[PDB]
Amino acid sequence: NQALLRILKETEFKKIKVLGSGAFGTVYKGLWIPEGEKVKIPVAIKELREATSPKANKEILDEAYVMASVDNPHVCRLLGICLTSTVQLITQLMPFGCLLDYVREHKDNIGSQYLLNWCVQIAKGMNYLEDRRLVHRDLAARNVLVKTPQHVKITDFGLAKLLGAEEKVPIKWMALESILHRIYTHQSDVWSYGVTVWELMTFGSKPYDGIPASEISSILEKGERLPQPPICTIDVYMIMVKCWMIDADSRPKFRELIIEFSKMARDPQRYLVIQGDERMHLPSPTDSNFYRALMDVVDADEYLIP
Ligand SMILES: O=C(Nc1nccs1)[C@@H](c1ncn2c1CCC2)N1Cc2c(cc(C#Cc3ccc(CN4CCC(CO)CC4)cc3)cc2C(F)(F)F)C1=O
Repeated sequence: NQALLRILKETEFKKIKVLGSGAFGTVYKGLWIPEGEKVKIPVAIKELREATSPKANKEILDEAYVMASVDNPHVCRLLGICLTSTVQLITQLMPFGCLLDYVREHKDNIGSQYLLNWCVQIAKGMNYLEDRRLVHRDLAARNVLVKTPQHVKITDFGLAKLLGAEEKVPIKWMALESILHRIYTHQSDVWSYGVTVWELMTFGSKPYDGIPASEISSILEKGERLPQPPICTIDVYMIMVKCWMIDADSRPKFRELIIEFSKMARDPQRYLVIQGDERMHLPSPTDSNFYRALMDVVDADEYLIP
């Protein structure tokens, strides 16, 4: 089968364990065993919470092909779909988990080089989506996955539109115009990018923690923003603050964020002030708890050598 979006039979994959139980579905660790091909590919399987009509299923398939068409090292591709009473979505298993949990878990061994490199990687992935004319609408550190500690990828950019974001909800990541008027653009994704950077620089703080979602548009209109993370120089904070300008056309563009964070990544200790920075190290595959705790098969990347 050479289809870009594989249509899977239930016999071709198995849910082995639960990973995560999220707003719109449950994600499982499993194996994809493509019929006749005698090979087992570690995958994540998301099973949607609600049963869908044959009408829901048509809109899902059309969007699914877009999600299987992306080809960028910083973007998670949809490998396949299975349409039964439930919809199941299959992707490569990202065996270090999401970046939000990763920065909370490793908050004492993450140095300036890693944080700035992730900022670059996320900006490159978002710029690739902008080139595909795709608005994410739900960018957050929970939706960035860790392939290796050195390399992260954007996911879950195919949800918000189909779930009705643009018609009559991650308020604390949303641009003011998204809250007020359901306007979603690459420039509203820049706002979410700024909040995602804030989550990384705070080692996974909750934005506006304990502030009611219903009060966020008012505090944004009064000019209040997320506070400067303790490790950040004013050079890095000013990038975040520029992502949260009310004028969406004045916010940085992803291609400008790639250039500026790439510059900072060349001299990372100038731009982030982390005690113990120089001596910091993160578990490899072999050493990682999280890694062995998924895995211990052919990796999706090997199998798909086009
Ligand atoms: O698959 C996904 N995540 C995974 N993680 C692990 C394994 S798979 C993520 C995702 N997005 C981008 N990517 C990924 C993975 C790789 C890259 N996706 C793609 C994805 C998801 C959801 C839906 C959905 C839905 C849905 C639609 C209509 C109703 C009914 N409602 C219509 C609207 C009406 C209100 O107007 C009310 C009723 C219900 C649901 C579709 C897709 C897509 F695009 F593939 F078709 C989803 O989450």
